[PDB]
Amino acid sequence: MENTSITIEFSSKF
Repeated sequence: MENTSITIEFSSKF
């Protein structure tokens, strides 16, 4: 979503 919190929270967690 052009951010560094949600897109990273998922891309990292999973």
